[PDB]
Amino acid sequence: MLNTTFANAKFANPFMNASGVHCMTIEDLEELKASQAGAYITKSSTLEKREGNPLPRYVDLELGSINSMGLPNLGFDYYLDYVLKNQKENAQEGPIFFSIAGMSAAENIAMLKKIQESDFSGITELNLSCPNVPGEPQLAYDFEATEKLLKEVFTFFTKPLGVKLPPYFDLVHFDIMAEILNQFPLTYVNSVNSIGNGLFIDPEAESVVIKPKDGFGGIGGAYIKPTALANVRAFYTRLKPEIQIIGTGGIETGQDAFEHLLCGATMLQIGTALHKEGPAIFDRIIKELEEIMNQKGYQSIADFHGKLKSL
Amino acid sequence: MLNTTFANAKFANPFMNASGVHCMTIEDLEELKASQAGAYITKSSTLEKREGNPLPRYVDLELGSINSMGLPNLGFDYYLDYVLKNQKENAQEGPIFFSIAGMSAAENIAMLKKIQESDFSGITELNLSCPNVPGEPQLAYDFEATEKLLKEVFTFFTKPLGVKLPPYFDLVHFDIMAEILNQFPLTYVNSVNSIGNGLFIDPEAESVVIKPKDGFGGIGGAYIKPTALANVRAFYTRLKPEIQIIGTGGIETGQDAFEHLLCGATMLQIGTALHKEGPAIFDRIIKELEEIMNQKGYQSIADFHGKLKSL
Ligand SMILES: Cc1cc2nc3c(=O)[nH]c(=O)nc-3n(C[C@H](O)[C@H](O)[C@H](O)COP(=O)(O)O)c2cc1C
Ligand SMILES: Cc1cc2nc3c(=O)[nH]c(=O)nc-3n(C[C@H](O)[C@H](O)[C@H](O)COP(=O)(O)O)c2cc1C
Ligand SMILES: [Mg+2]
Ligand SMILES: [Mg+2]
Repeated sequence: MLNTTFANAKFANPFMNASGVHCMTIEDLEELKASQAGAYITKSSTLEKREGNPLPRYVDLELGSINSMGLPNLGFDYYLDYVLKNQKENAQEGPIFFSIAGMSAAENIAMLKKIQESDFSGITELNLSCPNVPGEPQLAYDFEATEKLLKEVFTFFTKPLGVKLPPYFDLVHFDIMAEILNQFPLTYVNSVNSIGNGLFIDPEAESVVIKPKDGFGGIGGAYIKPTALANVRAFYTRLKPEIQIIGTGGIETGQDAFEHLLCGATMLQIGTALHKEGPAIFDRIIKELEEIMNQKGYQSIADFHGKLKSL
Repeated sequence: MLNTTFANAKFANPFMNASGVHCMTIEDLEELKASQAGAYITKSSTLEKREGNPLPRYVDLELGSINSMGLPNLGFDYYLDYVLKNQKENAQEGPIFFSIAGMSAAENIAMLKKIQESDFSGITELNLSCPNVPGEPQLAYDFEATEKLLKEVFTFFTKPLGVKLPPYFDLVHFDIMAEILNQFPLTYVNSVNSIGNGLFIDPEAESVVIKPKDGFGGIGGAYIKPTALANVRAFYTRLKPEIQIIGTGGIETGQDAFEHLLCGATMLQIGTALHKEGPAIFDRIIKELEEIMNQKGYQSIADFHGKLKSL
């Protein structure tokens, strides 16, 4: 009942891991492939392998999580080699997603050029919102810089491309971003990356709980669902139909998934909840969403996709 | 134990209501005066009385609240007359706070001029984050416009003035705002107003829960504490000491209060929790904070104010 069409491709269900979670190594990726996830995405990569920030850099919270990973990854070549080898096997229903988060525009352009030149037939996700890179301002909050980068990207990148965006909190910003994005042959927008630079404190120790950036880190989980849903919905009503949406943020139960789909998301990514539960979460959440649909008499996501009602 | 000095004034404790909550009418204000709150602030006013947005416009949530009130208020003159009359009575320890949220710069300047010319001896709070006039942004998200307005304000306003700010999520933005604010003789910064334009959905009815703006509203409560604490802390380490901070966001327990104070807040405002519990919350939270201090052997807020530790 969850069969989904996205980026002109067929997926068994809309669920995927969120980049950054359970996708660092080939072993992680293989575990996602073996799981019930409809699709999966690689850890955002940089040209060079990165160790990331000092530990502790991730902490589970009652209402979600806080992290300042620092883009730890095994390097662009590592992930490209994996997806290219995996592609030849045809042992998977649906293309693999490849995330890139260059440390500079030049780095992103370089990686996109390599992807374009390679035989990669999957989907690419350009991360314009990493809030845990020491000394690096979320690009998607700089509308001028974002438009400039995308214009250069589309002068040569012809393969499926989506952008991972930070959350917006003002309607005028959604209007501005939508206007910018609508001029490009983008495949999708993925809302949202973590609510940036939040803080969690241990009152007993009177200290922060993560080492990097004096304790400031990206917030995920239940804390951000209202923001995530709003971003998915705001873009759904502003983006041209050619640009689909991936909903990310606060997805833990079938109900959370249902809500994102009602807003207009086509694919759904799970970060914090997957980090805590492991790949078994996909089978659980799929069944929860199916139960919700059965109760409502729905046999397809199309029966409610984007049908959120206003009062 | 909780005696606090702020804006060169003495307060019995740091707790106050957050503007917008329990401060619409004279009766509301009198109830806050009768409560254990160390100080209180009036509902953000506009030159003319406003009915606000259509109902439902406020909804209690498990993790906080969502609202799109629409600035309902009894008008500038109503609040000015109240504060001017109570001022003469000298029946209160600590000045009253007066919030203004004009829908245009011209409106804010007009109200500030009236306050300046009046005999008002209290503290004024300029709201630069009420998600007010469509085609906006929240003024404080427009750094250029914010600096321009403040420059004009300080060419004539000599009375105590603080600014109510929206939450920021990127360190560069804190740097930019701090640079702007540090050039003025501002009394304080109040972080934060609601996380803007969030969405809450009733999965059963497949609809939003508030009538205005297709269900989009400001998020408050537990959802926003990480963001609130981060904003208080980020400004505490960037603002010149002359500009103090009022911490607002997710304060429900003595522990939440303790955390805000550890970050650097001097005064504390309660919104959502006060909306749900009523003025009795002040006595409860004061006792909770005092218990925390007693356990740690602290007899003054100075024993831990702004002492949040990094790892
Ligand atoms: C440990 C961790 C690492 C992350 N690293 C990335 C990353 O490399 N690339 C990216 O686009 N998002 C990254 N994110 C953000 C997630 O993809 C997701 O947008 C966020 O966690 C919001 O979803 P959630 O509420 O399900 O956690 C990371 C999140 C976590 C918790
Ligand atoms: C019903 C309601 C009305 C509000 N109206 C105002 C307002 O007029 N002026 C203002 O500065 N903030 C207003 N706010 C925001 C609060 O002052 C406060 O910044 C926010 O609720 C975050 O605090 P909390 O987590 O304790 O709710 C309002 C909040 C609520 C819940
Ligand atoms: Mg599988
Ligand atoms: Mg009193």
